[PDB]
Amino acid sequence: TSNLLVQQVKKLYKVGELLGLDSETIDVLSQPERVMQVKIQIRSSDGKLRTFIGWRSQHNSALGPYKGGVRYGPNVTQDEVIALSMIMTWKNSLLLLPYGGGKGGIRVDPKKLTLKELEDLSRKYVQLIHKYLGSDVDIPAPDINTNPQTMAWFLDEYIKITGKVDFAVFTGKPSELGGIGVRLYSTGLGVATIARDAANKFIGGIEGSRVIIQGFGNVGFFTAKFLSEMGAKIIGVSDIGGGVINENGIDVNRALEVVQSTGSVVNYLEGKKVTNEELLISDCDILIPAAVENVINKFNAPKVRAKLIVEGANGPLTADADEIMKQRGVIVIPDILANAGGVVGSYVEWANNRSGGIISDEEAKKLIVDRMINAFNTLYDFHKRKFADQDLRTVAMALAVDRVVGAMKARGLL
Amino acid sequence: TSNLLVQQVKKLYKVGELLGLDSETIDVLSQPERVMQVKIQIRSSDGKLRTFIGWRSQHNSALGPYKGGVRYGPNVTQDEVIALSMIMTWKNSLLLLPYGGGKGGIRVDPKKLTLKELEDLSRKYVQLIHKYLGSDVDIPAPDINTNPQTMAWFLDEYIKITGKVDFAVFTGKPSELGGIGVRLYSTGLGVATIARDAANKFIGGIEGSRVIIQGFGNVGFFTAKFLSEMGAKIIGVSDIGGGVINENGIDVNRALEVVQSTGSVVNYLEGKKVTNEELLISDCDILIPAAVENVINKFNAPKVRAKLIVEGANGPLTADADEIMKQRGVIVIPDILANAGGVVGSYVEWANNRSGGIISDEEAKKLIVDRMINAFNTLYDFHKRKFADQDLRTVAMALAVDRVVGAMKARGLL
Amino acid sequence: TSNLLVQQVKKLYKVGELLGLDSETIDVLSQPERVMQVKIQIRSSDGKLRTFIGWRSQHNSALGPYKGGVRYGPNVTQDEVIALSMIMTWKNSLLLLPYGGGKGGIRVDPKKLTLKELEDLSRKYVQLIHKYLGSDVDIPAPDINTNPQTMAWFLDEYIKITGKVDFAVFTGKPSELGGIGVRLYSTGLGVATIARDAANKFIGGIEGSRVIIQGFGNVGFFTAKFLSEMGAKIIGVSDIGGGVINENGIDVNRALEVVQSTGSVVNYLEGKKVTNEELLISDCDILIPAAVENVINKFNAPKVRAKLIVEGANGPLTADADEIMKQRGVIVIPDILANAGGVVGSYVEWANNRSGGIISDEEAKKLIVDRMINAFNTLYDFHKRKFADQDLRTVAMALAVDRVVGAMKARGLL
Amino acid sequence: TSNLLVQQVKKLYKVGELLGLDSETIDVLSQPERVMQVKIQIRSSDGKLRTFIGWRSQHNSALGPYKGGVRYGPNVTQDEVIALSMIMTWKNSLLLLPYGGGKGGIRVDPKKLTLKELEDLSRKYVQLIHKYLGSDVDIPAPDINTNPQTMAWFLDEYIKITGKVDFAVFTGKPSELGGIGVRLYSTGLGVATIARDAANKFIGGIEGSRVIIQGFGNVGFFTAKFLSEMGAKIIGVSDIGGGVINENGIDVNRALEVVQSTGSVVNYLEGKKVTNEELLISDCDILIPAAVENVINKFNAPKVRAKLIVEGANGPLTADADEIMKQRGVIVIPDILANAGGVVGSYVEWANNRSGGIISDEEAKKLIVDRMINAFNTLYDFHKRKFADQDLRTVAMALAVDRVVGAMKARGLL
Ligand SMILES: NC(=O)c1ccc[n+]([C@@H]2O[C@H](COP(=O)([O-])OP(=O)(O)OC[C@H]3O[C@@H](n4cnc5c(N)ncnc54)[C@H](O)[C@@H]3O)[C@@H](O)[C@H]2O)c1
Ligand SMILES: NC(=O)c1ccc[n+]([C@@H]2O[C@H](COP(=O)([O-])OP(=O)(O)OC[C@H]3O[C@@H](n4cnc5c(N)ncnc54)[C@H](O)[C@@H]3O)[C@@H](O)[C@H]2O)c1
Ligand SMILES: NC(=O)c1ccc[n+]([C@@H]2O[C@H](COP(=O)([O-])OP(=O)(O)OC[C@H]3O[C@@H](n4cnc5c(N)ncnc54)[C@H](O)[C@@H]3O)[C@@H](O)[C@H]2O)c1
Ligand SMILES: NC(=O)c1ccc[n+]([C@@H]2O[C@H](COP(=O)([O-])OP(=O)(O)OC[C@H]3O[C@@H](n4cnc5c(N)ncnc54)[C@H](O)[C@@H]3O)[C@@H](O)[C@H]2O)c1
Ligand SMILES: O=C(O)CCC(=O)C(=O)O
Ligand SMILES: O=C(O)CCC(=O)C(=O)O
Ligand SMILES: O=C(O)CCC(=O)C(=O)O
Ligand SMILES: O=C(O)CCC(=O)C(=O)O
Repeated sequence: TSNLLVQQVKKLYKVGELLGLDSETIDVLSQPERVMQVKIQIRSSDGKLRTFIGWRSQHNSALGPYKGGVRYGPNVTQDEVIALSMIMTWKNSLLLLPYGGGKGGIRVDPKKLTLKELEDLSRKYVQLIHKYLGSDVDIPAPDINTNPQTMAWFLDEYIKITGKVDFAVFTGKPSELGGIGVRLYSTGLGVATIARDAANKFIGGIEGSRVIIQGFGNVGFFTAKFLSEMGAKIIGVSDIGGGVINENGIDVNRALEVVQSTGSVVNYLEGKKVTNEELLISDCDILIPAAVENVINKFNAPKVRAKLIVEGANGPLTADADEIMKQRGVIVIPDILANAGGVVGSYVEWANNRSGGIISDEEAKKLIVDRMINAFNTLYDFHKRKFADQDLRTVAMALAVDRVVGAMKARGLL
Repeated sequence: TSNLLVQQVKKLYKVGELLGLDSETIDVLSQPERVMQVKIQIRSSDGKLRTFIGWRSQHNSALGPYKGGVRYGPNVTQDEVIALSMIMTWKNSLLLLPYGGGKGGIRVDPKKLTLKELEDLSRKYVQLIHKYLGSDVDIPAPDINTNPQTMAWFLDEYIKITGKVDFAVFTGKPSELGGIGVRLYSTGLGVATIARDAANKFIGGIEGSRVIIQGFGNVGFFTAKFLSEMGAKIIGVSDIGGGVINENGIDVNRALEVVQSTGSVVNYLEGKKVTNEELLISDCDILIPAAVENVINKFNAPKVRAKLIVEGANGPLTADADEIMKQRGVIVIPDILANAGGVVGSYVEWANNRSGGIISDEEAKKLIVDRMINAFNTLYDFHKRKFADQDLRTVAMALAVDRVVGAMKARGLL
Repeated sequence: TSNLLVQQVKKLYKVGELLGLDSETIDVLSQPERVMQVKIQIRSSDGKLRTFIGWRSQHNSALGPYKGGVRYGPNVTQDEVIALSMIMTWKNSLLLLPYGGGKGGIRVDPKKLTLKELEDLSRKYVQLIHKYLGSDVDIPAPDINTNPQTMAWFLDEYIKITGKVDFAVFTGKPSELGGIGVRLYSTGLGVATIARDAANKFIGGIEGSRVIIQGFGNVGFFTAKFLSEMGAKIIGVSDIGGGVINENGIDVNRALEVVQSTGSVVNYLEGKKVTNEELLISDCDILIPAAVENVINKFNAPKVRAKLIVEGANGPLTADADEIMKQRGVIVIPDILANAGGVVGSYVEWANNRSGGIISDEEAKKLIVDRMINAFNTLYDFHKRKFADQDLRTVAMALAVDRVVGAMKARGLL
Repeated sequence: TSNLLVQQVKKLYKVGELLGLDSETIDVLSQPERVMQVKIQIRSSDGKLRTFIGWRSQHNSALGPYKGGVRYGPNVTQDEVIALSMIMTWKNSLLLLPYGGGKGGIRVDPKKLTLKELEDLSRKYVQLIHKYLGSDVDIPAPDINTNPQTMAWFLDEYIKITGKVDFAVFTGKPSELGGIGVRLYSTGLGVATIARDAANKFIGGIEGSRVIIQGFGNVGFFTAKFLSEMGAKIIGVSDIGGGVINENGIDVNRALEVVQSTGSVVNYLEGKKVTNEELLISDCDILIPAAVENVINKFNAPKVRAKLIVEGANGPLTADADEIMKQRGVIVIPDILANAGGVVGSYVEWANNRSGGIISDEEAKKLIVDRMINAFNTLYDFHKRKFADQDLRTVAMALAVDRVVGAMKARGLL
């Protein structure tokens, strides 16, 4: 139902071969433990009854309860949600979080629903799967087209159903409902932090580096903002409405005001308007896919001009694109490290909730950044000492998949 | 992963149109409420690890908890299980049972596993979905390649997990584990009873009728036994191994002894060995598909030679076949009526379990036969007055769908 | 700590060998699945704190939830409670009830506690084991020195803890708290029914038959009353205070008056006062142990003068006694049949609770009496064809054990 | 069935009398609240069915949920398991942990089972008691012949049954499954820390002190390793295969190599081979029982040559031995203090799980070591002022019991 699953299975096959895993073990890791599909009907403002389908994929729980966000979008499919859940397994393993991989999606265009409709949609999604949710079973969060407001609805419905004011069942919550202020921008803070560290290690430094970012929402906006503060030059931004290239630099806050008033960054007046396709293959130092998956494939990988790719989106490169970047000498900082700001921020939110709320937002910001940087340093050091002939995704996946396999063996599952 | 779902959805649109239901209502009905996919891995003693995928489709619960069996089979798919779960919703509604429709399947060749491997499989299937099973949630049962032994494993695992000796969570159980003796043969008793009644109504009676049955398992054997006892001549039986025709009559018990000692009824000595395709188009009075779906289609339907077809299997004739039978004046008694002796018997088992186990076996036999004759008579009489331009299948589905819709309306769901 | 467990295990290995069971299979059956020991402390009316030990033995659950009574007594031990739970398994199997074998007891002299102290004891007993009780887990009942009042306390504590008004968690309840009138006297009705039927089969009938009953409580009294009404002559009754013999017959209702006003039937004026030992070896036609276990043994079995022993008590004869009675031509009707009116009455009470209370007292009486006579008649006819070289106890045990083994095999447990 | 329970109850009445407790109060403390016995049957690799008995003793829960390990061994009995659970109560009280005393064991020779057989055993053990386990009910852990691998199986079974990924239900877990690195060696670190501190207080310090350790497993090895690093001379080690003495010192890492390659430290080439009996009475400065209970008794206590005994094992000295060591001027550091590094490490693991995993390995090490030294220093200073006429064990028990009694009084239980 989606090519992302084909890509994510192929990336797993490649690391499994490198680890010397048996074919059958790879098969177990390639398939999710449990997937739920659910029907949601809502009565719209116009009086019309509409039916939507959603999923929750629970890929792997060797290392703890399932963890991952929920996306709303008109092209969401079962296999997309499954694939996204597999990326969560690896990310959570890499960052040594006590979490397996989970993900959800509803096949809907949220831009065409009222707030009341979206609320009703959100509540019913939780209602239909809740026997397989819990703060120690499967903890959702935001993703494309969901946000702290979605999480407040999710939480309120869970409280309604279970009677338990369990803050820890959802992350990305508003800070007045048990969330943490840092989680709002923790993905982009992590992508910026990692991009800067990566640029210092690999391309001569971040200062004056020309950066193109695809997508301008929760990840893309904050990534732009923080990279701008760090002295990079943001020369390209885009969203679903298209992109803008300006070699003089984009005013990031102004661009957000353009989205707020017009609905797309493409309406930014000073710059060359471009297709998303053109934006990805335009000249830059660093390219940061921050929107959707499979945006760089066997067709455009040969035309990417960036020296350094940092993955803010989940699964923006196909398995072919991986091989092409390796052959071309383009350094790719993988999603499972680069974007882990999100889930590491959720971890702190979740642990704070379990602890009864005693972590400050300033401690939380430090905890997130430190884990991210420490993870990068571990990855770099394993790369240099054990897998110097492999790309960084391969090394990160080797660490991630090795840990999952060990835990499943200990538990008698393999 | 199957056309059986395409067929069921298409039938529902036609029936909804006939009932004057709007597109939006039909959309709700055509989508399952919840479907779970689960991964099962097993290590043989040979040492090899194998992975199997299974499903539980919970189609509709307007009228009660989900109810339906679980098939094992190497060609089982997600769409096949969803489709069979829709057939269960309608047959359950048609027979005025307090149940909605569900079904499960695992994609495995059970003939290639050891008994211990099958047990491990069956236990793990139940474990992986159990939070959405229960005696007032979803009550499984047998189907193809599963049986009382399978239900003993299901039950024992469920006891392990829940701590509760809730006999009612599964039907088709062994008598010594909360089952009822009549359930073993209730489907085939129902098929024979219905075939006799229809034969009396339409082709001059059951005595001396030449009957051909495809499949010789739980449905097919007992159908054959009861029709033998009722005066009919069984001239053809079959199974996955092929069939056997003898115009002088098959000895039904000897034939089972052939299955038992050789693995297939095709080894019966006294008759012509034939393929299944050939059995289905051989001369007879009554033809009873009792194996698998979609065995009679636009290609062999013109060649079938029977006066009366009684559907023991779920979904044995395609819509093209129904059309051709109508034109040819071949009577078809639909599965949702004819084979409902299984799920009615399961109702009696489940009710007996809930009431603490009091209902005697004889009264059980009576309750099943009465309900099924009454349903046929009701449907027969109804058809004279409304939907006279439609086949029996269409009328039966119309009543089944109408009842479901009425319950959803009452519950504020539509 | 009780010779009763040695008798039970020893009797079990003999039956296993006759059934041709592996030694390893018998090892499984000879050990309970779960046994709980609990501590109960009570602040007495004097002001003294006292500690009591109690147990719950859950022996086998192959055929259903554990079922059996709780006894209070100063000589109660862990192994007595285990042994009595094994007897429950075999009797529940024999009578084809959907129940396994359980038993409880507390090591206490209840005659030296106040009512409020006995309440506190009873409540604490249920509290400390409740996570392994339930109407589909383990359903307790009365036994020695417990009664419907005890059951009412047990129930009220279970409702307090769980918040569910689940009447089916205890049987022997008062009829205003979900009990049934017939359960008060169903044990004695069963014993009397069975004694008359055996008397008709083997000694020319009940009318004028001289009966001696040991024990005059729930089992003893009702046995006496019903045998009197059936036309037997009750020539001897006893309780823990001693016995009374009157060859002209005892007035049973008057004897109960004597017990209520003096505390022992030994104070019955018109008769010869005897020790319990003397009672058991006194001349009579029918002897009915209806007090405690192991009362007839290698020392007094040679001196018993009855034609027919009917076991009201659990385990009144030792294995040596069985051998002597066989050699002497004394017919013994084993406890697992003769006394099953209690647990069969419990079954009706439990099913009635589960059903919502449908079944009337008169239907209930009939169901119990019929199951008993049917069971005796089945056992009798069976015994002519199979195990004709063994006594009635042995053939009953053979059937009982065989059914359990079959259910365990079905469940993969053996 | 173990002399250990007699020692414990006897030691308890002495402490009670010193505390001025009523005999009736001591009766309550001397009896466990709940004890479960379970049956476990396993189909072995040969094809033979074997049955094993196991127990869970939940002794006291006044101060919190029950806490303590599970031991596998062919001499394990119900009363040994009860006695060890009492030791847990007193040590958890002494260390001011929010836990009561529990213990488990299974009567089995684990050295004669395959890994798969041990897995099956472990899983079934947890399954049969799970309704009285939970992270706030009863938290098990390792002991003799159990280890983090055992804990992983226990956990995976608990997740299977409950569907909750509750890491805090077991401690001693692998660090990838919610364990902590320091827990592997926290018992030995505690013993070594305490031995050094006592050596400094009482014998002029640890450097060059001659140490003899009985047992070379989780406690024994790490004790040896850490004392070596602290500058002690390890002159004697043993295991169930016998012992080795070398007055020049044993190479501790080499000895573990010998164990791994030969199965016993007795195969250590450079040293005099001795019986365990001989080891215990060999000349040394510090003697550390770190294997089993009751190894020093009235027969060998007169012949022990150490200045200082530090109890790594539970219950290694009998009451007679305590009296002799007191008369001889041999200082004994009791198990409830010396060995509490295990359960204090378990506490940190459990709190860390509840907190969401905040606490680092280095903070964890510090917390354990500090609580131990603080506890020893508190006990030392206390002992100068109160109970100065009693040994260290007696004063520790006095505090431990007094805290429990106070908590029970507060709860109305006493
Ligand atoms: N939110 C999180 O914490 C988080 C964490 C890790 C990774 N991610 C990944 O980051 C990516 C973006 O998530 P988000 O939270 O920023 O979502 P968002 O809904 O806040 O923003 C999505 C942005 O992408 C744009 N976009 C959508 N479809 C596009 C298309 N086809 N081409 C170009 N741009 C398009 C939108 O217009 C918008 O700017 C996704 O892959 C998501 O899985 C998100
Ligand atoms: N078991 C019930 O109570 C019940 C109730 C209603 C409907 N049904 C339906 O009846 C049919 C038979 O089920 P069953 O319970 O008797 O199954 P079963 O496993 O007991 O028997 C199946 C029989 O069909 C044969 N068969 C299998 N694949 C075949 C193929 N490709 N071609 C020909 N024969 C084949 C087998 O060899 C065997 O003889 C199925 O459609 C099932 O869903 C069963
Ligand atoms: N109550 C039931 O439903 C039921 C059912 C089946 C079997 N049983 C068995 O029947 C027997 C009696 O049970 P009950 O319910 O009548 O008990 P009960 O407490 O109602 O009466 C016990 C009677 O036995 C007497 N007794 C006690 N100890 C004695 C001794 N050592 N010697 C002589 N007499 C003694 C008492 O004085 C009293 O008369 C027990 O073995 C019990 O397990 C009871
Ligand atoms: N593991 C813990 O966290 C912990 C904590 C506190 C106390 N303890 C106690 O420490 C002792 C040892 O536990 P462990 O975890 O090290 O066990 P283990 O299974 O890791 O090692 C046991 C060691 O003792 C040896 N041994 C066994 N029986 C023996 C015998 N009869 N004579 C001599 N040596 C024998 C074995 O060969 C092995 O070297 C036990 O008393 C245990 O209850 C353990
Ligand atoms: O914060 C989370 O747990 C979910 C974020 C996410 O889904 C992601 O990392 O892509
Ligand atoms: O008896 C049942 O519940 C299952 C019956 C069924 O699945 C069927 O009718 O095909
Ligand atoms: O009625 C019951 O369940 C208990 C009866 C009993 O314990 C017994 O038969 O001895
Ligand atoms: O760490 C635990 O909980 C168990 C330790 C233990 O059993 C012991 O102290 O002997």
